[PDB]
Amino acid sequence: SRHVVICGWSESTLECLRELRGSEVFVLAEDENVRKKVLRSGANFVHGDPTRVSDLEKANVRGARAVIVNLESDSETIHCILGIRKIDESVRIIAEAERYENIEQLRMAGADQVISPFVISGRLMSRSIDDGYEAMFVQDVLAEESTRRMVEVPIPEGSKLEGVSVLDADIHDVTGVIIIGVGRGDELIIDPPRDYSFRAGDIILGIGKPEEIERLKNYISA
Amino acid sequence: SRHVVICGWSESTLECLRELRGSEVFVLAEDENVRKKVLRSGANFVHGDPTRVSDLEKANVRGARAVIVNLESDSETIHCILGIRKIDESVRIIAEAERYENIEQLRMAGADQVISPFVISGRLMSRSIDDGYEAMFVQDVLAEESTRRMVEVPIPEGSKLEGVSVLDADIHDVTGVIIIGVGRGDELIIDPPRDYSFRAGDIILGIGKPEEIERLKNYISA
Amino acid sequence: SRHVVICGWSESTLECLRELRGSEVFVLAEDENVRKKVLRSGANFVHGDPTRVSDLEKANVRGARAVIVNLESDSETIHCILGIRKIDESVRIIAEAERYENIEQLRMAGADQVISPFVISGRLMSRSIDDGYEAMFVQDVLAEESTRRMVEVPIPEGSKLEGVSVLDADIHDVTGVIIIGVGRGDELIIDPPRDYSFRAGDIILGIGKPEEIERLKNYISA
Amino acid sequence: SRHVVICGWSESTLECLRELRGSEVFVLAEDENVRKKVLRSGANFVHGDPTRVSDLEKANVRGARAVIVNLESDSETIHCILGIRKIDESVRIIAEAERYENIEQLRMAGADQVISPFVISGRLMSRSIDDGYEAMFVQDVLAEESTRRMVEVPIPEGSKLEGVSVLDADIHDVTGVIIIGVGRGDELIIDPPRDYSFRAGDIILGIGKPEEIERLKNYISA
Amino acid sequence: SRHVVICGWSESTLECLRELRGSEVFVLAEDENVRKKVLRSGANFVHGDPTRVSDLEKANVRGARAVIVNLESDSETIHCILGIRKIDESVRIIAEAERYENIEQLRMAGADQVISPFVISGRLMSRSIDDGYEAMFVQDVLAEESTRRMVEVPIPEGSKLEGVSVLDADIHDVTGVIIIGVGRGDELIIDPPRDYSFRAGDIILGIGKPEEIERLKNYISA
Amino acid sequence: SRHVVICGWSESTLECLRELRGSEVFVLAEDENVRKKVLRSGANFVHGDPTRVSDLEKANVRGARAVIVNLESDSETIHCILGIRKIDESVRIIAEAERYENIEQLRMAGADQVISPFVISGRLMSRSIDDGYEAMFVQDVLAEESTRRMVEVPIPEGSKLEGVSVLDADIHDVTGVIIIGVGRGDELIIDPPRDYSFRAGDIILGIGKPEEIERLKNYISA
Amino acid sequence: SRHVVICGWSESTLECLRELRGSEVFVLAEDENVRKKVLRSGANFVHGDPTRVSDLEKANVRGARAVIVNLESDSETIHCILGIRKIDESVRIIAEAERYENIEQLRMAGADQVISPFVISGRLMSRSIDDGYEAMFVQDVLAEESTRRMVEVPIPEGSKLEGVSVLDADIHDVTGVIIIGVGRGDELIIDPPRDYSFRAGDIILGIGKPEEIERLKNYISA
Amino acid sequence: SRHVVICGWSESTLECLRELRGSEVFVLAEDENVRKKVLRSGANFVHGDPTRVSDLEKANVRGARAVIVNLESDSETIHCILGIRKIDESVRIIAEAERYENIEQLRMAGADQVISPFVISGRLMSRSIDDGYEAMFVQDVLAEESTRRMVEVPIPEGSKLEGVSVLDADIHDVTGVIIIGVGRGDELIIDPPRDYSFRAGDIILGIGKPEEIERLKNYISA
Repeated sequence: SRHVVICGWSESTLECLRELRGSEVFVLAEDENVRKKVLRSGANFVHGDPTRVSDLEKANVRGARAVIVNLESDSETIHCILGIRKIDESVRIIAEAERYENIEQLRMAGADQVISPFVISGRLMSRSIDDGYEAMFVQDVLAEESTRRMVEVPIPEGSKLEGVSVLDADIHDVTGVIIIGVGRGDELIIDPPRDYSFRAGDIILGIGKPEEIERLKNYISA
Repeated sequence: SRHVVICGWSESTLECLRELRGSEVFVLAEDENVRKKVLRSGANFVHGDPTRVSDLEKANVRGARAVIVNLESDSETIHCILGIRKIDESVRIIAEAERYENIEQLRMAGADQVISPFVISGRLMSRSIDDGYEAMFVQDVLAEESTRRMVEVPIPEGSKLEGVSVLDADIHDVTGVIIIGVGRGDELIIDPPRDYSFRAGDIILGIGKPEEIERLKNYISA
Repeated sequence: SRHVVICGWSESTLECLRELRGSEVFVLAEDENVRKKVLRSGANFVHGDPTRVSDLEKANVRGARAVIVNLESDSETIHCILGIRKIDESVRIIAEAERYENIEQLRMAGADQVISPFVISGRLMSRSIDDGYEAMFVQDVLAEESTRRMVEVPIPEGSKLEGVSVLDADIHDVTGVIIIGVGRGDELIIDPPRDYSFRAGDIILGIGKPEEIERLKNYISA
Repeated sequence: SRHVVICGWSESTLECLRELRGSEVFVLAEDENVRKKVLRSGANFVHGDPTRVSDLEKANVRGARAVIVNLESDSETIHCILGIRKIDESVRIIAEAERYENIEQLRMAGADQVISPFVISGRLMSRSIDDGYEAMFVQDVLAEESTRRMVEVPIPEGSKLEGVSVLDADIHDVTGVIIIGVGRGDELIIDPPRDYSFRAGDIILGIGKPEEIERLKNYISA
Repeated sequence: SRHVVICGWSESTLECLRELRGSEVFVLAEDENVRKKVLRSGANFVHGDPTRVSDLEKANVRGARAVIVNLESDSETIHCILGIRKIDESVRIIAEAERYENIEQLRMAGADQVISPFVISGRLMSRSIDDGYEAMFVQDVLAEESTRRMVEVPIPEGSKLEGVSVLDADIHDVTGVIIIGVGRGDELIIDPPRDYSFRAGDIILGIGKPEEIERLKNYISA
Repeated sequence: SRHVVICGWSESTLECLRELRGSEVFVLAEDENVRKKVLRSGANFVHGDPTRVSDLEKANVRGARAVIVNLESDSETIHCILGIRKIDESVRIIAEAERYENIEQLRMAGADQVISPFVISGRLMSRSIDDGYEAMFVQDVLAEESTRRMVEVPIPEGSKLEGVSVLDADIHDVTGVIIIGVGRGDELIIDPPRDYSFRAGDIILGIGKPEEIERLKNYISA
Repeated sequence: SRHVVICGWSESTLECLRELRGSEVFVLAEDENVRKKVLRSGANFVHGDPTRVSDLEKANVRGARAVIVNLESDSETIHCILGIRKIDESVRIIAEAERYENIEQLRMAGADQVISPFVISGRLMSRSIDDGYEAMFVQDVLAEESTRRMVEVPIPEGSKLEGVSVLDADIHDVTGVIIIGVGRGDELIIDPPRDYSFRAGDIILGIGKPEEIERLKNYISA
Repeated sequence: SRHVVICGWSESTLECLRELRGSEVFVLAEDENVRKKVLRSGANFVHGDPTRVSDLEKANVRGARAVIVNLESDSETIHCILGIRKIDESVRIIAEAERYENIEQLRMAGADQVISPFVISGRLMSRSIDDGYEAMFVQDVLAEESTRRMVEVPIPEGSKLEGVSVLDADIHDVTGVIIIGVGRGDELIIDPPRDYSFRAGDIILGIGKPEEIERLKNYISA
């Protein structure tokens, strides 16, 4: 079915729910004081040790749409992932890493996608000591979306750009949206060549103003 | 004004310490156990309460190059920042936010740069449930830097691009680097207008491969 | 629109509850142990995080008669105040400060009235090493009310003192009550000049025996 | 010998020390963690149990100028006082109470002055739900001294007012200071009658501005 | 009525219940984990702070047959007693002291009877280092009653010994029971003179075998 | 064999230390914080686990004069005793019991003398609900020694009572001291038979006033 | 009379529960958190103190089939065993020891079978520094049973091997199973002499593949 | 270089050290409290986080003879192992597992030998509910060695049994030792066939008495 399991619970998992559908969601956590918070956010709760194979099963890891792992240490996170893989070799796994050196480990454990927020943060700290416009960008487009947002956008099964090359698409100058890359199953091509051409299903990874995104959305189908 | 003060301690601030000279660095924290780790990474350690004005003072917040604030809760981060502002009204302050709602408040308290690692981490989760091209872009360029990298590159007091427009300079088509924004004295102009004109001192924010970046360094110099 | 919200729970807020109706009081606190204490004091209890905006919203901060903030540290107190302001710019906020240096900060955050019991206590301690008449005054009119009280008394919509000079009114002679100040429109003129003229809505701040206070209430009326 | 012993440690006693000498003060507390705080404030530390009679002896309670008692509970405070009286029946004891019901008890145990910060606080909170002119006066006279200040001023061995009645002295009109009482050896007479005549070593308790207070001192001189 | 209140809870209060009637008994304690234990032992439980006057009232201290105090520190025990006295000047109070130096304190607080088990123990330890028959006696007559017990026995309103002197009673040699003392309201006379004479109501404090106690019981009435 | 080992620490063992030379004394305990108190009372402190044979060994349990065992639970007391018996089969062991049911077990583990302070304390409570003559006897002679006292008095290698019977010696009627028992080599004969005959070395256990005891010392000597 | 009692809860006792019926198992533990873990393993839960005799009584220790004792320290384990013996002299006790030195002590207390997993583990660790065939044998027949198992197999009331010599029986040749020992009446003869004769009720202790074990069961029968 | 690193500390690793040298052993643990224990056992202590790659480096994992991993959770153990393999891909790693499901996982992470004390334990508990001959054998051969012992014995560079079949060697009848397998470089052949012929450096795994073992060594010599 369409359900999602979340292991552990923190401010990032709380944020993750703002964007998700509560019925859909099962939070698996060791500590009970988390139950009220999880329920208030409109998700289901499961009391269990998320490093225990039988408890991961209990929380419906098997048919799940995706599993999100964020435990209190990299040690527990890895271990959770090892567990999940024993239950389902092919379920999509998203996992938060703490220490840079364990990004690798989570990936050889089974994480399909890793996130290192404490490493991004730690580096934006050092680059920003004198000014750091990089930090401004991250904060104002990834975090707050105060003027511009980054977006994944599908070329529909309609047309307009079907078969058309990026050079002939001239998206930046037609839309106002910068293209960062094109996603086609399992690989993101960043800065795609003039000659690379589009098909229905491809995801465009862009940056633009809300009105610019509306132009882009319009100019891809019909 | 060459020393940097860090308030509190975590993997963020550890990563922070990695890429800047730990000899200019003073870490101020309540917890004794943190001392060992801090000295081990080549910084000095001041034992004190970062919410206490007299403790901020004694840790040389005064004419410091920058103060990095990352405490165990937003409450204490905010308080700490208010404390630093009574000591020095103009010192550069960088600060980590946990909760979205408290970004605004760190800013109002007097933070020059806010970082939101959990807000970012949480968006990337819910965005990554099926695809997560956005997430792999962020992982691979802001965290791991496996192929491409994000750079703030200064236009040197030297020559080539002074006066020349973003349209005329054609930076991407010349150099390979996708240009995301130009930064000038506190502001970042993202996707600048064609007729924008480069001045010396400007910071170019862009994404490229290390040798694409190299070509950009040259192109832009005297 | 007359319910009161109290954030946090201490002997202070217990005492505050003596003089309040109790059914119309809502105490918001993180710690579940507070529930029985609150219910025994005859007030209502909301379990939530008073630093979290949405929890403040749910405790009915908006358009409450007043909010009393007394958290476990000044950091949390300040933070809670910032939260309340976000929900309601105008609601009356009364707040307890621990450290002298945070008195100003609570005000900047938005507190309409700050109270510094430990600063008061500490000054009385140093001043009382040898004799401390000052201490026993405070103790016996602000705390125990053993013989005298301090009161705020409004000049009724009625008359008698309308237009009348403070010299001409002879309030201390007629009434026994030492006038300390007159308050109007949130300015407290302490020890007003002889020529200061009374009007309706003015609040007399005085010290008196309970009989002297009856007396002040008849003198001021009709 | 005029050294001062303080039992326990808190923002209260921190503020106390502000006005005291420091090289003359001995803080007695059970917690080793308090030591750094007490030294950083210019006082001497004694590691002991302030409820233990022999530890109290070790802290030189015997000949002391005064002992200030402020422990973590009324229980402990009461106990510590009982301890002191067993060692010295006539040493000056100043002690902070938390709960109201225990004021009498600190007294019975032997406290010469009791102080109720939380009771004062809770009072001012509930009285401030609308206007708070009272609270305003307290903050700005006992705590902040932003405008006026309280004062004890002895009637010197000397002259001017010896045998002069309060009516004749006319202190408010000469000085601008509001008399609130006369301390007459353990006695505080509040709002003294007009035919009360000042004698040797009476202590006047007043409220006034810095220059009003300076004027009082001259007017009462030799 | 006939109810008894117990403050605090320990192995000695558990033992005390072996001999008491459960309905009769109210245990007042701060900590909930004690509730199941108290209920299992057949007593009633009250959740409350036994140093709080209002909670002592809540637990029915007022009309109680007796109140037994055994808190975790002498500080809390004394304080409890001070509280109880404010509620009922004449209720019988039995209290456990920890430190020898506080035996006095509990008594001037209001305890009608004090028990110092840690002092008795500590001394029997030192006296028993080489042999200590004293310890054997305490342990085998006060604790285990393995062969002999110590007993309080009332001379009934019957007769036999009514008016008779202890010399003429020859109790030791008639009964086998050693007399340690005679209790008559408020005072125990130890080693009563040959001439002292008996009346109905007097309690005999003895030591004997079960059969010896039976002879004594017999030989006092009818 | 002149040193004494104490296992664990409490007010019991503090009282114990009071009346014997702290220079012969080694205290063994898990808790670091206990060190300060122990040195302060003139004993040495060994930091170790009293349930661990190698730790008992290293604390000189071997040929010690006696070992006093008072640990935080009966479980550990019992274990500790078993541990000491593997090291020395015949060293004198004195031990504190908390629970009645565990007296038997400390004994079976190998304790020469058991002490039950809570069992005793608990009996005295329920016995003291109305009268408590028993309790005041125990308080006043085993704890406080306000008038009478309990004494173990040795019959010296000297003279007077050798061979003489308890009937002939008439100790009480001669001396004032109530005689409770005679102790001979591991046993205590309480209320000995008339024809019992005193031998040198016997210990008389009795209750008297200090000068009644003095008369007994003389009467019994050479 | 076939219920089993388990004192304490650990991965050990979880594992033990695999091979037991579960409905007939009662786990006694102090910590309420254990309840959910037990109920998930399909066993019943009693909340009590397994060191307290009356709690053991209430968990039905008396006449249970066996009691398994696995507490958090050897002290508690020993103590619990002593408790059980007091209730039932004959019930089978199986116990887990942590420290080598306590193996003997658990037996003295009354354990019918002791198990030392950490002693076993520690020996295998030191012995395995270089190659450890011994380790992989243990791992693969005592733990994982990946290829072979160890079994106890009874000589049926039937016959075939009745009276037959172990040399004459050729068990290893016929059956594939290495015989290690024969047990009768709680003596285990390991590696019996050639001339040792089998009888009914004897238990063969062997190592074999599951097919070799089927084989042993037919050979031994009929 | 043949120093041994141990990660973590417990009764396991204490027993390990029993048979190891000690001046060659380095224990790596996070807890400062472990230091005293590790020194009192003749080993060296390193204060570090055994899950931190750089701390592992600091402990000289690089060239080590072997590393023993035994942390407080399987999570940590797995993580520590992943750490070691990143530093050294071929160093001998021996690791203790708690839960069964994690045996494979320690292996996948890189453990050369895994040990399951709790799984072994739980097995022997449930199999011992009636007879426990199995458990008896384990205790008295792997732990206590009260009677027999296990052994690995290499077939020396020398002679006697080179190319000799197990049938011809007839080891049980010559020696009295039960052969259980032959180790042949990473291979453990259990119950080897009769026409298996011993070659160079094979390791025989057997059970026997001290003198049976001594006989095996002679019989297999040069």
